[PDB]
Amino acid sequence: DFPLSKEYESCVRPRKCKPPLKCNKAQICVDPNKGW
Repeated sequence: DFPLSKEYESCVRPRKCKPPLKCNKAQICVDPNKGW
């Protein structure tokens, strides 16, 4: 298992992005209320 990245960081699995940050098509960390 890999550690949780921070805001605006790679999310390429198995990598993950610590919440509430969510991963999108850009496989990156971006808050759900950022406007994406």
